[PDB]
Amino acid sequence: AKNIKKGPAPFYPLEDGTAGEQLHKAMKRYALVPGTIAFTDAHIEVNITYAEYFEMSVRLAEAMKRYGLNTNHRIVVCSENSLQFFMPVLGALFIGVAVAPANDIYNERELLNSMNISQPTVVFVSKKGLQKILNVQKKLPIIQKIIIMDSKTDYQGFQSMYTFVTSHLPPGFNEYDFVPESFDRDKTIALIMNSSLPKGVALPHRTACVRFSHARDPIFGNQIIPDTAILSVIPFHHAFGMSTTLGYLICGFRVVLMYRFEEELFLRSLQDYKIQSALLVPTLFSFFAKSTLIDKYDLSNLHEIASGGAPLSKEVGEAVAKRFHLPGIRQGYGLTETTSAILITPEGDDKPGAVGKVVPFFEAKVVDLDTGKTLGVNQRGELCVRGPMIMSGYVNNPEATNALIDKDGWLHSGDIAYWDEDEHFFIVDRLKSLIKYKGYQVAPAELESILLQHFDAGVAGLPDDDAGELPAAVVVLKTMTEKEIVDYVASQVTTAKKLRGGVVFVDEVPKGLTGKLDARKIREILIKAK
Ligand SMILES: Nc1ncnc2c1ncn2[C@@H]1O[C@H](COS(=O)(=O)NC(=O)c2csc(-c3nc4ccc(O)cc4s3)n2)[C@@H](O)[C@H]1O
Repeated sequence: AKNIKKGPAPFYPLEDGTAGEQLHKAMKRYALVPGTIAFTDAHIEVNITYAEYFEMSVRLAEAMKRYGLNTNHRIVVCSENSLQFFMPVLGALFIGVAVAPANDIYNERELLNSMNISQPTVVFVSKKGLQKILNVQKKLPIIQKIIIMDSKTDYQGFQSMYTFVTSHLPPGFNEYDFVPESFDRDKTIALIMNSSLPKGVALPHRTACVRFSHARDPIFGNQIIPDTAILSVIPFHHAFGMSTTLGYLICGFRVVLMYRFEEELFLRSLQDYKIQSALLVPTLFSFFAKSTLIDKYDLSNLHEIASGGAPLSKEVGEAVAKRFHLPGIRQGYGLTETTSAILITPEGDDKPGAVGKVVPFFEAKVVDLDTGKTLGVNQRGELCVRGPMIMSGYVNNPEATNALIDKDGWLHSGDIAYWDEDEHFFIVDRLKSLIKYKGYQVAPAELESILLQHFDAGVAGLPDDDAGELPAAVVVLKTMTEKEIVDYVASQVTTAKKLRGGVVFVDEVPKGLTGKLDARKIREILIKAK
């Protein structure tokens, strides 16, 4: 148990009450300070204050309570990042209604699969997504009501959130006398998120409360300080975006949002909102690996860039940190099933390449794939974590649940990792993404992070008769041909991790979610081509 990595005591303590109660308390305090901005749409340059956000969320909460939504119900929220997004989230948390964010770029099949699991009584949806909701709806009689989020009037026959609250809110309603519901926070679901074919990740209120400790933690999150502005290009429906933003709201920060990344706007927004901290995913670290515009703008307020969701190249990360004049890139490692990051780069405890250290209340260990024994320092194995932020289980799928989490409460991440003498953790890859040329493992990240100098590519395992797999790549180019690339690699690495059967040229590398690589799509581009 010298081989169990334990998070320290928190620097900001766990708070009583439901996630809702805590979000209510914080945002009521912030609402009472004039001019405090909750969100900012960088695109249309519009702000919404904590006072506004608070009142509308509360109205929405009460409106829902009167409509009959109780702890036994579920709503989905289906939208791109927007000013309205968190209104029905907050409303639903205040009164103990589970929120099921659904990915706003699902096709209809993916969308139907999700909602078929979350079984929502009410659907909050953006104009951009209404149509897809309408198509899948016939196969989901559970849905009783559709409500448009980003319109003020009724829209195509459906009530807006504003016409909806109108319908049920008394005229004698005072928001500041509203009291959030109280209930058991271990037993009551705050969130149902997707991970993916798809599963519903159920997250008790308690996991969010724990998140709010981390979020407010000055060492593992951000210290509450007035006039803090953050720029986030993370999808609010993903655990990354949902858990950071809710954290930022508990912290009274200004969340500057964007529903789509664009290099110029991003950069100008950092400058003009005096952004102290920006959230990215590694996929975007290319745009600053090319740079050019970044030195125009004034980024002298930026203290921090945080990445998560996918492996960040060590060189790329070091490289991009320099260009923003930052000591390093802050990192967070998490799973939808752990609610948020459980490995985080602690302030003033860096290490290039590491994803950080065990968060407060948590424990981590690396285990042997064959016997499950706990491994020691620098020993690669499967990353396991346990703590009060781990989901209560998959929705209506107890088999997958027991498959993921054991008696001792250890979650098996499917990631290969190790920790060093300083208790820093390093992610190697998904166990599934590793390639075995003889009996010898090859990690994709290792071959990708030697290609990036010669634009962008994705290494995968080209199956075989008698080797099992052969390291292969899928690449995005002014000119250099296959044999010239294979031979280039063969001059760079050792015997067994050569591209012994690689290279296929493509438009763009099949990336997904929060800038992660599709092992599948790449491993079929290659199989199709041979
Ligand atoms: N930092 C990382 N480095 C390398 N790989 C990473 C990674 N994070 C996720 N991954 C990969 O994503 C998989 C899970 O994807 S997932 O299930 O969609 N969920 C996630 O990726 C996920 C859920 S919560 C979360 C984060 N929360 C944060 C809070 C603050 C902060 O500063 C940084 C972060 S990242 N990420 C993991 O198994 C792993 O393979």
